[PDB]
Amino acid sequence: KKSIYVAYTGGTIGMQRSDNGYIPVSGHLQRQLALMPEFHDPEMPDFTIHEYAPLIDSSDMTPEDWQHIANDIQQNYDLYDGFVILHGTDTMAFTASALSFMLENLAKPVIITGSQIPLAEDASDGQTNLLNALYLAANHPVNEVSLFFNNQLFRGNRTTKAHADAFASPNLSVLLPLIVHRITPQPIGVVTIYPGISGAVVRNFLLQPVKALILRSYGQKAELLDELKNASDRGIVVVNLTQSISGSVNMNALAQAGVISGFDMTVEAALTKLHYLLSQSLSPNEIRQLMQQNLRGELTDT
Amino acid sequence: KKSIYVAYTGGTIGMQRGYIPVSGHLQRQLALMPEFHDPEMPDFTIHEYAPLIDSSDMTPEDWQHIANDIQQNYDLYDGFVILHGTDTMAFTASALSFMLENLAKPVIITGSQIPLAEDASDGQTNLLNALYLAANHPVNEVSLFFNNQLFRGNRTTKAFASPNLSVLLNGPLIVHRITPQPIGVVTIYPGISGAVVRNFLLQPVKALILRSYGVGNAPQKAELLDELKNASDRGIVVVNLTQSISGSVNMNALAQAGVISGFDMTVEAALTKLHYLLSQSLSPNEIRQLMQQNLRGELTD
Ligand SMILES: [Ca+2]
Ligand SMILES: [Ca+2]
Repeated sequence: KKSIYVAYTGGTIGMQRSDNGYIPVSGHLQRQLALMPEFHDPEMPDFTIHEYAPLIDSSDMTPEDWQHIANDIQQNYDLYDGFVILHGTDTMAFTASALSFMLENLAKPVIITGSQIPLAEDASDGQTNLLNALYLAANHPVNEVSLFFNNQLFRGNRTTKAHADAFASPNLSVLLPLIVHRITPQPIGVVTIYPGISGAVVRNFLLQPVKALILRSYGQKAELLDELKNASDRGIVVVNLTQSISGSVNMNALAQAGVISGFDMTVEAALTKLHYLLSQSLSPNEIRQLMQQNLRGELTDT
Repeated sequence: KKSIYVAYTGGTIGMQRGYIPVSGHLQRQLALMPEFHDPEMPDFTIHEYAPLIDSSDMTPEDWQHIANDIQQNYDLYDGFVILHGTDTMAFTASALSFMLENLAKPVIITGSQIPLAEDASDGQTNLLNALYLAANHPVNEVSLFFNNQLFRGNRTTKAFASPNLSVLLNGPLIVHRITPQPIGVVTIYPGISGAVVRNFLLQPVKALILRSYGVGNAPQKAELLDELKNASDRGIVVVNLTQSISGSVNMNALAQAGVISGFDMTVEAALTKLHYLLSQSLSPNEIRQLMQQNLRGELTD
């Protein structure tokens, strides 16, 4: 019989309504699930919940949090058949992409999910999200980092926020020895190019401490290309995402200024992948070459 | 019979195969295509810009050139179709919406990936529909026509969608100026440093569009809020667009750092609207108030 580890890392799913808003209550999630027979059906896997203290606030969390989640998966990896990571919904897709890069040789399912409402409340998708995540982690395993929301299973490093209040992978079809790499915060600019953006503005985006820049550009101004080439000549890694809802960069003026294509990668995959590559002992050229390679299913280059 | 002005400002639709511009090519081809002369279709006049504008190398001065050309012809035609390169069409469509106050004739922006000549071109269909709609199914607004749909110009986002409005299908025209403006458009991500956000806000930045998490969430991260508050203290307008494909900002630590909501505006609408309001000699507070008002159909309050 399958057994699933559930990491309650943070998010509203396990919290309680007060008048001053949602508040954390130690062990509340498991006490509420003990009252919910759907979770104890003989078709369902066994599962255990561990709670992080303090809970990670997903709107104010760092790459050190990604590391702590990955270390927790690694510690439990051999004891369970699969892993569900409960998380705040607003940066869930960043956590999912980061974990995809950090967990090399992953051969068990890892499903990130959460809910905006405490899971006992009428309007909460908490119960349905956790039930499906548990069931999918046990029985229909894709040995990857996946994300479960709005009733679908997405590939983790292909999901992007898709409504304000909330997930899509616009560039991939929905799905339905463990090595952990180190990751640390990195100074990365993610900027949107628009008509007439000035040299002075772009120059400022490239000041220290920036080590890399993600450009979201259109589906050749001398002063823009000059600043980008100068940045690449001092080792700044510049990645172009043809920032539209869906589709790919096909790179060339940008190429000649040292910009590399991010192909159809989401902002979440590019940002987490640069954190991953900059945190290893790689040179700018090695990072440029690896950013363009499909490392974990995040990008299509034929 | 309605008369439609067609400004071929640029884009592949009027070129030859790769793709080279050929003076008069579009008009010679359209005179040969009988569907353009059916009795349901308007009369039309083509003006080819010389030189053509490259849509990937445009500035707000190009927006103003197109607005001036509409203004110059306004009283001579019943409607306007603007042919444009597809990659910044939605920026031009939004910018014109703010510049053309009390517009009482249709303006439809369109274009195509492939020359209108070629068998596999949506050129023909895009221009047939634009001409027919400009004449016959007039909304007096700046609209954009692509992928067989008519969008509100300041609600379309990149190959076009208006994710926050359904597809469409007192004065004379008063024309306002838009000039280039130093605007930062940046995406917050987990752990983004104070030092990187400080850089986005250095002189000469006059306004910042913040693309942040969910229904307006940005970290309670002190170092981010400090930089955003310092920008508000200097009269830098910071506008929060809540990162998802679709839906609205609902504001609050960001409000306390002086950030205002951009509600459900597209990045194109917010960026062109800041260009517009910074060009009109208004104070930071008047720009914060007008950013949040629905001026031209761009936002749901
Ligand atoms: Ca002209
Ligand atoms: Ca005033």
